[PDB]
Amino acid sequence: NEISSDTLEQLYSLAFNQYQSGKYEDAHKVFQALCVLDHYDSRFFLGLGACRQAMGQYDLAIHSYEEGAVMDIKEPRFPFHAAECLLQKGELAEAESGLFLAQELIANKPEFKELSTRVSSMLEAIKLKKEM
Amino acid sequence: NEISSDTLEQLYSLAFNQYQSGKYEDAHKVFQALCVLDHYDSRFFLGLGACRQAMGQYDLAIHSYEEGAVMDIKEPRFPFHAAECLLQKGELAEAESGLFLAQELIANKPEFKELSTRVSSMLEAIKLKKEM
Repeated sequence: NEISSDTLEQLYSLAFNQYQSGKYEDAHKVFQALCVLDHYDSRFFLGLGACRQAMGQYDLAIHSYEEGAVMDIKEPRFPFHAAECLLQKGELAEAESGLFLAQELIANKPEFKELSTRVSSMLEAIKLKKEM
Repeated sequence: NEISSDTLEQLYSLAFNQYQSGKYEDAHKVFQALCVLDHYDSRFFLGLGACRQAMGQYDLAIHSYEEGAVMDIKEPRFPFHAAECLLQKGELAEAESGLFLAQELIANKPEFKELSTRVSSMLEAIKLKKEM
């Protein structure tokens, strides 16, 4: 853990850029390594989960999002992205609960205004198909 | 690649220690990340391969040993450890060829005297069972 400096930031910035560049397998390797250097840092679990989600590895994505939630139970993005994966698994009920949670974690905070619209929209999709 | 300093050494030293400590899954994560920072460094492929071998992931070990050999065709340890994995797969002929190669790569260099004895011994095992 502490044999390393804030190089974690350099590595994190690298893995971040790789994810943006579509190199998900490489970003994944770096994020996974960061999860070792500091397994209490939810940024790394959020990133790792995103890489797995980007490669359509949904179960693994949900696993990472769950680990990271433990490290930050106030963070809306964990239940949110996990809900996205659950939708891809065709599990709408599980997804809706996650979306309800993210929605409650967001609590009308302006900083998540865009994330909220997406949550309201995904709920409305589930809601429309569910209500017949 | 070059967004990083010789921190590669700090990470390498960490992954090395983890392997010694029996934390192969963690060492694996770090080594794999190093293989990204500098995919021309055979030290990382040798280490990664060792982690996979240590977890009995033999096919993956052989894959890493092959990648690293490309980066260092003079290194005896690549054909050597790959031969060890091939023995665990029960493929003695493939293992013997690798051992012959490592033996030729060593070329009676004193620095590999211990590795050589092990090669001579593994060959003698194969040789005894093969000669009936």
